[PDB]
Amino acid sequence: SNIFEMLRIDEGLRLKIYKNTEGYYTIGIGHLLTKSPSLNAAKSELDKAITNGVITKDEAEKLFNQDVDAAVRGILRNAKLKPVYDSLDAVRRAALINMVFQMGETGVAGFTNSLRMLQQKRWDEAAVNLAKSRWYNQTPNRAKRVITTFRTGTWDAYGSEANKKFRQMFKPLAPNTRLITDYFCYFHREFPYQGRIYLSNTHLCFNSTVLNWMAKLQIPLNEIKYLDKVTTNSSAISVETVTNRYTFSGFIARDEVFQLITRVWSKE
Repeated sequence: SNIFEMLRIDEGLRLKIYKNTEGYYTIGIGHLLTKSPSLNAAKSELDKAITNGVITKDEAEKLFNQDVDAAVRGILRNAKLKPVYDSLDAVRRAALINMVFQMGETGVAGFTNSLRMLQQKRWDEAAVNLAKSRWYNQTPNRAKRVITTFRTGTWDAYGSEANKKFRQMFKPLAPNTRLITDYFCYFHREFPYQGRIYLSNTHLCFNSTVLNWMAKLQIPLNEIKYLDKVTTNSSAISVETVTNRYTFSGFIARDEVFQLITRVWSKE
């Protein structure tokens, strides 16, 4: 979850010129065209920005990539925002970029106490403070989502309901942990425990669905040394850590699970 995915969710792709949460005409993934009331300005500035008429996904996320970078440049050249932005982890940096993208560097720079609270890691206090704003009142659901990001340090407010359950099932994992996919399999302990293996950008996790036999396993991907397709069992992958060897079988599509795990694992 780059800042890009986070912003397409909050802005929505729109190949034709619409209106934002105000009468200000807008295009693409949140590109403010003008604050004038009537569409003269509108596609004056569109062709000035791009091709005529309205826009294709090529150019929509071409304005978008310009504007993300312009939000980040505004932060780094602003004496209030940079030290906050420097102090923050990658996740809450995306939340700050999100705010600056929506409001401009000047609007965000106005939050002098909240920015200070963020800088000293006082997340809860920053959150109640940010929720007293006109910004919260004008777009409460987007605000609730970025504030939750500031509050938690995670991407959960932008995740699927399956990501939410995954996160509740194995806590707390890493701040930037996102669920990728999950598969039925058996974990081989003193017997084969039916359950589910969860692949995330940071962790390989397993939960037992054998009634009366609960068992969980969390394996950070950066503790995995070897990742082998078991020679004598076509449905089975074995995972070797710093400290242990774990075998899972019963995969519907084993070689597909194995390539994906290998790819996600190479990253981390």
